[PDB]
Amino acid sequence: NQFFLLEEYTGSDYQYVGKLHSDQDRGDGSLKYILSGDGAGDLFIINENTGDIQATKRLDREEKPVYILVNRRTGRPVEPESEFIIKIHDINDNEPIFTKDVYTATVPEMADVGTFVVQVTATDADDPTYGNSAKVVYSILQGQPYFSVESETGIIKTALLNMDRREQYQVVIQAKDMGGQMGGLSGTTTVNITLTD
Amino acid sequence: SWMANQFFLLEEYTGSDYQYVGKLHSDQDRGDGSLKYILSGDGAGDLFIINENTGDIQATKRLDREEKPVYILRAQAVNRRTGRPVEPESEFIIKIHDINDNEPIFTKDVYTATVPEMADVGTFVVQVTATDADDPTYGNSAKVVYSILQGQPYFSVESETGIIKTALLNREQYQVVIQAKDMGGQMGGLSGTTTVNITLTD
Ligand SMILES: [Ca+2]
Ligand SMILES: [Ca+2]
Ligand SMILES: [Ca+2]
Ligand SMILES: [Ca+2]
Ligand SMILES: [Ca+2]
Ligand SMILES: [Ca+2]
Repeated sequence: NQFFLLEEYTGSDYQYVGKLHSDQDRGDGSLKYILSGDGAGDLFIINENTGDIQATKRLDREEKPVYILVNRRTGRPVEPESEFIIKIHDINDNEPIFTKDVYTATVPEMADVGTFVVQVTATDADDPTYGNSAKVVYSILQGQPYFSVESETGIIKTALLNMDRREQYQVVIQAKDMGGQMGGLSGTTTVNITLTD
Repeated sequence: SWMANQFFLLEEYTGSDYQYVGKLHSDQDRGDGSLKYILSGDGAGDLFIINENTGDIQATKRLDREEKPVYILRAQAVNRRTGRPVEPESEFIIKIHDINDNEPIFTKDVYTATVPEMADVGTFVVQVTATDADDPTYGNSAKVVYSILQGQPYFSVESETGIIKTALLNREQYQVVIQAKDMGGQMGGLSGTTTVNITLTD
């Protein structure tokens, strides 16, 4: 089977992970299931009779993504040393974060349109491999008209022909989750551009 | 016996691929081809597609939890050769996982309210309320945070309850706009506003 479990559970009762149902299981009370791992007794808790496993705390995926997982009368082991995947599933709950709070850049005065100024980057602590939670899109908030930024790549280019020293510009770039669709989390950075003479 | 796997998918999937939902499976299966899995119920056959050989369920459409949060389907497992069940036909649930795609909406659009003129600081005026269609079970996509956008020095709002209070110690009408926003303490998310009129008694 597969044992996922949604992160950041906000409620007050235990979280059902799933049950270990052996093909060796007879049907009656012939067997009992045993815990195997770190947290397996307080964090994860097992129903001895059935193999039902439940979690006991609210879990943050970003803090730990993955977890490592006999007869009632005799105790004779009919199963091998167990190990399953308890991978905490992902929700979008981390803001995109730029790699630098202030990017300092310069661009030649007599510059053609599309002239590279500086490239900005935002990491995203969420799962880039499930949903759009970490698909970040870059947009310009201040400095607009004079400069452009590539939605996907975060490359800032000059977007104006007639540009001579106003020597200085302050550009604000937004990064946003969910391929930029409304509802996504966002971060900003400021870019100080001086025109080189 | 049916293996008690879970069945889910994210809402509002923006990819031309079909989403994997889960695997129906039983003890009696032998990785053999001897079993035929059958899927019936609301959606089966067009909304939800099953591999009869492995028991893999896929979803075809982009779904919306706020429209419909859980689906009840029926699972069967029959012998190919004999045509007989190896498992009893059972209902099972497909859960639709949430994305933050609903704004907090205030109960009223205009909250007309009143409070005495000579009132002390922190005198309760009115409690505004916003609700959020998203899922309160996981994260903050549906936990709203109240904040004041207009009505400064004059008035205050309680962050988690939406109670408006007098913020002064010393005009008759006051236009106060309260904002509600999910994903508190985080930039982004979704927000809603409301106008609250305050007239002082004289
Ligand atoms: Ca988290
Ligand atoms: Ca994110
Ligand atoms: Ca996360
Ligand atoms: Ca929705
Ligand atoms: Ca939603
Ligand atoms: Ca929401």
